[PDB]
Parts: sequence; structure tokens; C-alpha cells
Amino acid sequence: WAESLIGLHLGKVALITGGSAGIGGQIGRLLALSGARVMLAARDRHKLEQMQAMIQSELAEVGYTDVEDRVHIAPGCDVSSEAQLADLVERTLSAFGTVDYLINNAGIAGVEEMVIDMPVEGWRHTLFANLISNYSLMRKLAPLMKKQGSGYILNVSSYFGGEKDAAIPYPNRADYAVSKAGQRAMAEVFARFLGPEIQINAIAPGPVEGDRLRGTGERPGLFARRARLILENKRLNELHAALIAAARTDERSMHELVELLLPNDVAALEQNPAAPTALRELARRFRSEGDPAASSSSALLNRSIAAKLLARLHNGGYVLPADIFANLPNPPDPFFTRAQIDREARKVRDGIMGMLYLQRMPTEFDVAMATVYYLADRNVSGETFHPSGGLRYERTPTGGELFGLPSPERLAELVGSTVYLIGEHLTEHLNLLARAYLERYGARQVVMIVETETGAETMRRLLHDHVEAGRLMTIVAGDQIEAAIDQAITRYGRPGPVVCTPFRPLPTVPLVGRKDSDWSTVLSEAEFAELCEHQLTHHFRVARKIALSDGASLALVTPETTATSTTEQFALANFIKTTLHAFTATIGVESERTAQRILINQVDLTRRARAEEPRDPHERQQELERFIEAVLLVTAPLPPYAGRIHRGRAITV
Amino acid sequence: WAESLIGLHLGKVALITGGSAGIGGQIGRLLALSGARVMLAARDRHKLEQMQAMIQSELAEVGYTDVEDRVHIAPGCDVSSEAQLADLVERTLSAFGTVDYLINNAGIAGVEEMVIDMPVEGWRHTLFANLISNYSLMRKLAPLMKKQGSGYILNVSSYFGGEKDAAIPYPNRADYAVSKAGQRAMAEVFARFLGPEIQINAIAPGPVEGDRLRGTGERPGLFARRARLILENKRLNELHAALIAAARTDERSMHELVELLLPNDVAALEQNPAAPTALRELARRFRSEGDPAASSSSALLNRSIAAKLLARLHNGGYVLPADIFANLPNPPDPFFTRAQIDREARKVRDGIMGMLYLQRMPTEFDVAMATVYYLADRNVSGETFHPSGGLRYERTPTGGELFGLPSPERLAELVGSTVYLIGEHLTEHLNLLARAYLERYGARQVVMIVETETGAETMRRLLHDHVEAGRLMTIVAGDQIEAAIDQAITRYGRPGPVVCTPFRPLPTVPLVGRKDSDWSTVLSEAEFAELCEHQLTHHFRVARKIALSDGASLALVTPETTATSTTEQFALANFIKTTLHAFTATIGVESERTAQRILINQVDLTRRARAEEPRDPHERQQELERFIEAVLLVTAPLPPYAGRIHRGRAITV
Ligand SMILES: NC(=O)c1ccc[n+]([C@@H]2O[C@H](COP(=O)([O-])OP(=O)(O)OC[C@H]3O[C@@H](n4cnc5c(N)ncnc54)[C@H](OP(=O)(O)O)[C@@H]3O)[C@@H](O)[C@H]2O)c1
Ligand SMILES: NC(=O)c1ccc[n+]([C@@H]2O[C@H](COP(=O)([O-])OP(=O)(O)OC[C@H]3O[C@@H](n4cnc5c(N)ncnc54)[C@H](OP(=O)(O)O)[C@@H]3O)[C@@H](O)[C@H]2O)c1
Repeated sequence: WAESLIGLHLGKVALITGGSAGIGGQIGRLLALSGARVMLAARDRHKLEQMQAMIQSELAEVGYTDVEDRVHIAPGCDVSSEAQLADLVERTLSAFGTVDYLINNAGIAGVEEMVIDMPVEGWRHTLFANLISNYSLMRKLAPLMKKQGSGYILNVSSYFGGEKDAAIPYPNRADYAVSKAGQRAMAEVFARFLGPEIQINAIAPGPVEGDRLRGTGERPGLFARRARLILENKRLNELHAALIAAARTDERSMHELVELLLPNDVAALEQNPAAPTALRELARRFRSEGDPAASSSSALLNRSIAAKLLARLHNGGYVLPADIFANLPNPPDPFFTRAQIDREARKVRDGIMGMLYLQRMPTEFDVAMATVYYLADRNVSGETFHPSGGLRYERTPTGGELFGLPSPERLAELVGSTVYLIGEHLTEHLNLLARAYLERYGARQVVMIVETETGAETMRRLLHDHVEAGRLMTIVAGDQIEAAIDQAITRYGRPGPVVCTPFRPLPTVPLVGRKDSDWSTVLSEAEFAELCEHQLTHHFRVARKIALSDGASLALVTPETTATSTTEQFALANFIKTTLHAFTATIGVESERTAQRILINQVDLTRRARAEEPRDPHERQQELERFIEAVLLVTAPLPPYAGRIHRGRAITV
Repeated sequence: WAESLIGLHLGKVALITGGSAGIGGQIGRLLALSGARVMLAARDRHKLEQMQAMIQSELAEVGYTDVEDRVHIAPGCDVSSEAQLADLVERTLSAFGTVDYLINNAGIAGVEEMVIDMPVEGWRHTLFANLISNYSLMRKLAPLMKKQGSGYILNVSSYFGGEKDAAIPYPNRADYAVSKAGQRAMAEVFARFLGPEIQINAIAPGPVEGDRLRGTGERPGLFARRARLILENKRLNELHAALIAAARTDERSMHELVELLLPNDVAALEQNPAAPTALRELARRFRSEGDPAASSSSALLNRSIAAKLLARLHNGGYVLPADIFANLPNPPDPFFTRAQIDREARKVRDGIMGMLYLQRMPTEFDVAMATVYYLADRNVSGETFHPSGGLRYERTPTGGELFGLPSPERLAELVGSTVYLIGEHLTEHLNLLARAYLERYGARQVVMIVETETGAETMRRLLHDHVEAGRLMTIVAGDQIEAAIDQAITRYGRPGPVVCTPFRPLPTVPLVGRKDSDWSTVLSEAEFAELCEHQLTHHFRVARKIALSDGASLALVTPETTATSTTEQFALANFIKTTLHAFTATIGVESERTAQRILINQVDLTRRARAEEPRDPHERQQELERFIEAVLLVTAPLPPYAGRIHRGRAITV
């Protein structure tokens, strides 16, 4: 079977991250069988040694000589660590010389929580492991590839990273979806700069049969974990919604309502006459729909669900002691039975198998085979190859350019509203937007949340009249946007419209170096992380906080490009736009599954080509008015199908 | 080099259309080298015999025995002929038994004219050759593939067929672009029905080095023909624009103005004091920018350009004798010099090489190699594989769902306008639209163009009040829509808004048969041609006529899908929507290159999933109002960047 591989990649040097098991292990195996010298990078030394011995033994069997020179390993390499990425390149370069193929395969599952329960550091770690590492390794390897005249960068993305002009929601996986979308976006925008010497593509497999999805006897896989999370998330969401519902119609504090959960007894809560109807109906549901052998049928929660519930409540402005669940009676194992988890795990697998046009998943060998043949194609760059797939899953087309003004019914709902505007760099857009809300649509007040004092002063001066009339309030957020939103809520009340623009502009730096250059001026590994911080994480932090604020409409705004903007700014802007679509679509679906009525849409200020951009002051004026219309179209509340249309969507100004 | 191919497709039977040269010839060659038995279909017997002898000789060299049983030919097979497609299947089935791989490779360049100069029969021929043939062959071969448990349908589409959620304009190639887009759309929508047994994908190469693009010594290729057409089209467009411009400010008839072109002397026209300034300035331009060795620098036109100019004028309502150019002095060869054509051909190739991220084109061998490896992948269906490419060309994202009402300035322009509504089946949409234009936006009159008398009576009854007040006029078009538009122009005046809805609904028929069934009920080859006639050609015919009507705004409306609609209707509706986007985007760009100020946009009534569709009477009412807003957003005229935004675009209702 390996006879079709001999000579296919002979003379090539390949670097495979996550090369000790899964898809990566197979790509490394098949590349070695194809004649390539391979370096396998992963954390565990033992797994890396096992795979190396397995590949070397196989190479010897087909006829190869000095097989130890063909398969090298790089243990203790965590792709989320920059230092480890620098040590990997040096170890690979010393071992084999220049790298021809960079296989950015490593990809952690990530946080596996809804955005509202996703720690900011967890989101950051996934971006570093899955996305920032891809740029870091390309940045260290592309100068030597351009010098020798050839090279290939392959990013192992996913079907759940979406496609060129459509976003795919991936609930409970926003960090993951974004990182996969960014890997694809990198191939799409860097191809024009990396060519003619270097090819850059993404592979986006659909679900694959293997240990990641199926799991081992010792450790549960993606399906079993997703099954356990479905059950745990269901308990968290139901408890949270019932507490928010009861709080509306009950005069007791959230603290007093949470105190009713403390005996942690489903039966005692159901028959408690002093408890609100929403909590009693919830207890009845927990015992009625539950498994009698599961302690989740007799106990309300466990220490883990209690901590997530507490953080949701704290993040949503409710005042509760941090020790409220300290003496919570711990339910006896199992909280959810193996029967409940298996039924849920079977539903996940059956649902996926149903979505697949071919009603079958490829093996890791199959995906690696399609990839190794794909790597032989020298005439394709900036593409996303789908080695498996074709799924019935819903996609959200992005890039609607043709739109108009929202209805007068929706506009009259803006009268007397509280507007939050977040930004710094886009002073013109922020000034015009604050004025449109206050002067045209009679909003009660605008809270201008900036990053710095210099930004606050610039906005206060531009809006001097509204500042004088107590209509425009300014808050300096710094790198504490969550505390800044809390300040705005406490002092000026909860918002209706929320317009989140980036604080920072896109950098004006080269994306590739000249053939004989040192690449010293080229966008660094640290600057690429900052780009993701300022242009992705910024929006995620605001969305995480605003998704717990009832009655809010959030517009996530992407960077601005002009006829003046550098070609590098166009690339980076298009990279962001695409990557943030994955986030916007994912959180849009997650928001449906919450108690809070919250709309989240994306407004794109960036365009693919310079030819589309305005060229005169009249064409600029049309653009700025189009921006206001786009924001109003997504921020004006829907007065009591239309909800599906007005969420996780993105329009191009 | 062929050692990597041995056994890759061993035991497989492949049918390759256009298998005697180009990409198809190489796919057949490489599939045979891979162990497949191949049938090559094309028109010329000699070319087919040459290729067969070449492949058989090669097979013998690598070791194969009885090579004559491995390579068969099917001469005199024109894919545009249904009879020839039936004879091909029977000849292939008798020769080898069941076909595993259907390679729908044949693809004619087509008419190679702007839509306004494209004969309706030429457009039809391209659809038959390039698109209808793909369904026809699949329809005859899929029953036997489903029976044996396996099969593969591969449509050789193009980069110029666009992508899942973005259309790519291909000026002067609308028939071609549409056929390529339809080949991709077929793979996208039929995969769910054809699985698990049958895979259906498209390949979409970017430009490929070969005889199609480069040409032979005897016959010019795509580039040289495109160079010649650029020059000929430039002469046609400039002459046409100057005649339309002069007609505006001159009281002479179009007949009298065309009479000034009859001496066919550039110098005599320039210095003719009696000639209009636009024609004199045109003559000066023809000699000033021309090559002195070309007769196009001293003569205005030739018999070929004169006939195209005459048909444009006739199709635009100008009255001229059919014999007006009968005695036109024929210019001496060359009309355009080899120098002019070569310069133009070099500009085409350099422009394409510039657009390519890799700045190189693959060979036909390279594309066939990537395809033959791709065919080995058993786990992918409903996809478009790009074996080459990555181009800087502009794309038009489709699927904008979020939009609103147009500006009050644009709406007041509708006051006193003449509206043309084209349709039959969608009585509710036509009644509500006619009423919105007349009652809400004060249009002077609505001309309701239907297909049949039964349709006219249904509309006249629904709009009884407007019919009584002389506000609603009805015309029965039958299969003579061009003559029906002429009638409306002569009798009621030229239109402002033009809303083109399909006359016919989508069929309610199976798209695949049961494993053991005869497939007798499945959408026939003739019904698929009718689907293209009613749902594609219908719009093309209207657009071709309306693109010559100054001040018109054309909205091309795609079929309606509901929560009631069959799953087969959803597939076919999504097939149309995608295929028509290629047309809409192409004609939008061509319209910029014309004298007439004409806007052309697409309004989609169809949606991908049933889940998106309304479920109650209130959700239906929102949908119908969204339809009116969408049509107004694209039909309200732009009062004197914004033109680029308002053209070749498509929104989803
Ligand atoms: N499986 C699917 O269904 C599927 C579908 C679409 C896309 N993908 C993508 O395909 C790629 C490979 O996935 P897979 O299914 O093969 O996953 P996997 O089984 O989790 O990958 C295991 C490999 O990754 C390494 N690894 C894990 N965490 C790492 C880290 N922090 N740093 C470095 N190496 C690390 C492992 O070794 P150590 O743990 O010792 O480091 C091992 O070598 C990923 O990018 C994933 O997103 C997978
Ligand atoms: N070349 C490119 O740059 C490019 C790029 C993207 C996509 N494609 C697509 O790739 C496919 C093959 O293109 P190519 O470049 O190989 O074209 P090509 O060189 O024109 O194809 C020649 C082959 O097609 C046959 N053929 C032509 N007209 C036919 C007809 N009416 N019926 C049956 N066979 C016919 C020819 O034989 P006879 O004339 O004797 O019949 C010969 O076998 C097409 O579908 C095309 O759209 C090509």
C-alpha cells in the first residue's frame, strides 16, 4: 500500500507539530514513507519515542537505510509556549537544515465551555496553542524557505473553522472555532505575500475517527466529554435561568434566592412553600426527568457547577459572598450515571453520522493519506482543502454589502435608551455614532468607554456639548474592560445598544521579508499575539460581559481599511474579519441557550480589495453614513425567525 | 514517475468526456496508468485514436497486458446532444459493465460575447454541453452505482464558476460562468441525496497551461481569441455608445445617424461638419489610438461588427432596415494587426500571471495528477476541490440576510415611474409588489407580464381595482418574453423598476431512486433541461433585453421555498440561487462597460435549511414584507462606489 508513496516527498524536510499520535502522527508516518525526513513535535517524550520506533521500523521494512536519520523527535514541546517554539526550530534546523514543509497540526480542544463560562486566560491559551503558534513557526521558517526558493506552510484547520464567505457556529467551542478560523484566514491572506516561493494552505477535515473523538479506556474522548458537558451545562443553564427568572418577580436578593439552594436537596426545594415558583418547578423537573441512580436527581448541584453558577452571577452584577457555596453538601458519585452519559454520547455520534453526506467518518490514516497526496500539488496556494466532509450543518454567509436603514418602529425603541460605545482609535466613527444616537434617535445618554486618558480627552473635546449637558459620560478602561463595564452599569445603568470598536489600529509593518533580508522588520511573533489581543480578545472580553446584561444589543466592529491603508493592513483586516465571524456566529447560537435576551452581530469596516474602497470626499461621506445605518440595523431593539436573522451575522460597510 | 499511480484505481471503470486532449486526455491517461479501465468520449475520431494509441503504448511500457481492453474510445460524441449521451452510456456499459467514475470533463468555451450580444440559442447550447450533460450522464449512471454500493461523480468546473457563498464575475463569458457554477452547485446540492453510496464533487482549476489557453499554430487559443474579442468588442462598444449619445442630443433618427457610418471612412467622418460631435470625436479617437497598418484606423467597422451593432440597435428598440449595412465597403485585412492582437494577448497573459499568488500556471498533467490523487479520497462529498489556483480576482459574497428599507430620497424617485413585473406562479408576491409600488410609492403604472391567459386573468382579478383605474396593464408573454417587453415599451413606455420572477414553480419529483428501483420517477434529463429553461434562461432572456433599456433597475428573483416545500425543492432552489449568482455578478460588470445606466441585482426567495423557514402566519407576514423591502432596495433609482455596491449582488429574503 506504501508503494504509491515512495519518492512522493523524497528529499523534503517536514516539521509536524502534534506528531506523536492522531492525524499528526499519521502525517509524519506517511511523509516518512514518502521519502521525507521528519521532525515530530509534542509534549510527552514516551509517546514521541513509541511513534518514532514505529515509523523507523516501518521504514526499515519497505527498504530504507539509516532510518534513525529519517525520524527525529522534539519532546517537551508545548506549542502554546513561544520559548518551546524557538527551541523546536533550532533543534530541527541543526538536525536537518532548512525545513520544506511546516505542518501546523497541533490543535488543543480548548476550554470547552460557553463564552460566558470561558475564563479569559483559557481563551488566550487556546489562541496561543492553536493560532499564534502557526504564525510563530511560519515566521521562523519562511525566511529560509524564501532563500532556498521553495517552501510549504500547511495549517491543520477544521470544518468548524468555517469557510471563505460563511461562518459555522461551534457552541461551547468559541476559542477553538476562532483558532481554526484564524488558521484558514492566515492561509487566505498570507498567500499573495508568500508566493511565488512559498505555498500556504489549510486542511479542514470534518469529524475523524480516532482517540480524540472516541477516547481511550483510561481517558474520555471529545464525544464522552461533550456528553458529560451537555448534562453539566444543562444543569448550570437551567439553575441560572430559574434564578434570573425568580429574581424578576421576587423582592428577595440574588443572595437570598441562592441561599434556598444551600440544603442541596431537590425534594426539599420542590415542596418548600417559601421558595419561588420558578425554583420549585425546576426541582420537580430535576426529579421528573432525572435518573434515580444519579445524585443529580436528588441534589441540585455539585461544587464544580456551584462555582460556575457563582461566577455567572458575579459577572452579571449580582452581589454574593465568595464563600456562599463553602458548606454545600457534596452529592455522592455518580452525579450523572454512566447510562445517562452513554445515551448522551450516543446521541452526539448519531447526530454527527446523520449530518455526514457519506454517513461515515474517515480514519486518521485516511485524512493523512489525502493530506500527503495534497502536499505533492505545487500549484495551489491560499486554499482550504477539505480531505473529508460534506456536512448538513448550518452556515452563516458573511459579507452582505447591500443593506439599509432599520424600521421606524425599531428606531423609536432607541428613545430614552442608554448607549455604550467602546473604542479609542476610531474618533470620527465614535463622534458620529454618539451624535446620531443622541441628536437623531433621542437616546437618554451615551457612555464612552475608551482605553486611555488621552482618548477620553479627545472624545470629551469632540463631544464637548453633550459632555456639558450630562449626555456623554467617559470611562477609561485600560486593560480592565470588565471592571469598566461594571462601573458604567453601577453609575449609569444597563445598556441597550453596545458598540464595541477596537481600541487600537492595525500595525503598519511588512508581512514578509526580502529574499536576502534578515526579516528583522517583519511582523514579529509577539506583535502577531498583540494583533490577536487587540483585535480578537478585546471583542471576546466585551461579549463575555455584555452577554449577561439583559436587554443589550451588541455590535462587534472590525478594523477600518481605506484607499490610503497599506496592502499589509488589508491582509490583517481581512484576517480579523474572517476570524471574528467564527466568534460572532458561535456566541449568537450560545445566546439563544441563555436566560438573557441579547443580540450579537458583527459590523465590518474592512474590505477585501483596494478597488472597492472610496476615492473622494463624497464617496467617504456615503461610507460613514453606511456605518451608522449598519450599527442601527443591529442595535435598534426588536419590539415584542426574526431573531435568527438578527444574530451572529456580519455586514460589510 | 508512474510508479506512485500503480494500483491507485485498479479495478475501476472511468468515463471521461472530452478525453482526447486537454485536462480530460491527461485524466484518462493517468487513470489508465493507475489501473482503471477508461472510456474516452469526444467528437473527432482521429484525436480519440491518437490518444488511445498513446495511452495503450504507455500502459504496455509500464508492464500492463491486453492494453486494448483498458482504453476504449467513443467517437462522434458531442455532449450537447442527448442522443449521443444515451449512445455513450450504452457503448460504455456494453464494453466494461458498470461505471465507477463519471468524469464530466467536457467544457466548451461557449459564445464568448457580452450577454447583450449573446444569441439565446448560443447560451442554450453552452448549458446543454457544459451543465445539462453532467446531470444527463449522472442520471443514466447513478442507478447502477447505487445498486453496486459505490460510485463517484466528478464535475470539472472552474475557478470562474465561483464558490459556495461568493460569485465571481466572468465578463464576456456569462454562459460559461453559469455552466461552471451549475456544475459546482450540482455537487453541493446532490451530495446529501447521492450518499452514502455515491460521492459527488467538483474540481475548479484556475487557469491551466495548454492548447485551450495557448492555442495551436493553426487555431488561436483562449488568450489570442480574447485579445481579438477585446479589440472587436472595444470597436462595437465605442460605436454603440457614440450612436446612443448622439441620438440623445440630435433630432435625426437612429437610421439617419447610422447612415453617416455607411462610407465606412474614419477620416471622412471626423471632418464631416454635418456629423454629430460624439461621432466626429469617435472617428478622431479611432485614427489617433489606432495602428496605421490596421484598417480599423481608417475604416469604422467590418461586416461582422456591423451585424452585432445592428442587432444591439434592433434589440434596443431602434427602427432600421435589416439591409442598412448590405453595401458597406469591406475593409482590407488586417482589420486589427498581428502586432495589436499580440500586445493585447500579452496583456491578458501578464494580467492572469499577476493575479496568481504563485505567479505560475499548472500544466494539464499537473491538474490531472492532483485530480487522480483526489479521486482516491473516499471520505469527501459535496465539495469543490481547487487543484490549482489562488487568484487576486474580485469576488461578490452572496447570502446577505440582514438588510433594511432603501432611503426616502431613493423612494421619492419611484413617484410617477413605470414598473414592469414579470411572473406567473408567485401571485401573492406579484399582487403585494404591484400594490406596494402603486399605493405606497406613487408609481404611474405597473405592466404585469405573465406567461399565460389563465395567469393574466388571475392577476387582473387580484388587482381588479388598479386594472379599472388604468394603473395595472397585463401582457401575456408565452415563450416570447422579448416581443412581450417590446409591446410594453411601445405601448406603456420604458420601465424604471423591472422585477423578474420565474413563471414556473420548482418540480416536486425525486432527485434519486431507491437502490433496487428503476429510477423511472426520478427527475429526467429532459426535466432537468426544463428546470434550467424556466429558472435560468428565463432570467437571461429578460436581462439581455432589459440591459439595453436606459434607466431600468432589474431585480432577478429566484424560486420560493417554504416550511411545506419538499427537501428536493430545497436542493433545486439552492442549485438555481447559486447558478444564477454567477449570471447576476457577470452581467453587473458587463453593464458598467455599456452606454445604458442599468442596475442588475438578485433577490433570493430560497434558503439552505428548512430550520430557517417561517413556521407561523406572523413569521410568514414578516417574510413577505422583507421581500418588498429587498426588491425596493434594488429597484429604487440612485439619484445623481455606490454603483459597485448596488450591482451584481444577491440578498436572501
Ligand atoms: N479529530 C478530528 O475529528 C479533527 C477534525 C478536524 C480537525 N482536526 C484538527 O486536526 C489536528 C490534529 O487533531 P487530532 O485529532 O490528531 O488530535 P489529538 O489526537 O488530540 O492530537 C494528539 C497529538 O497532539 C499532541 N499535542 C496535544 N496537545 C499539545 C500541545 N499543547 N502542544 C503540542 N502538542 C500537543 C499530542 O501529544 P502530547 O499530548 O504529548 O503533547 C499528540 O502528538 C488539530 O489541529 C485538530 O484541530 C481534528
Ligand atoms: N484550461 C483551463 O485553463 C481550464 C481552467 C478551468 C477549468 N477548465 C475546464 O476543464 C475542462 C477541460 O478543459 P480543457 O482545457 O482540457 O479544454 P479543451 O482543451 O478545449 O478540451 C479538449 C477536449 O474536449 C473535447 N471536446 C470539445 N468540445 C466537445 C464537445 N462539444 N463534446 C465533446 N467533447 C468535446 C475535445 O475533442 P473534440 O473537439 O474532438 O470533441 C477534446 O477531447 C473543461 O470543463 C473546462 O471548462 C479548464
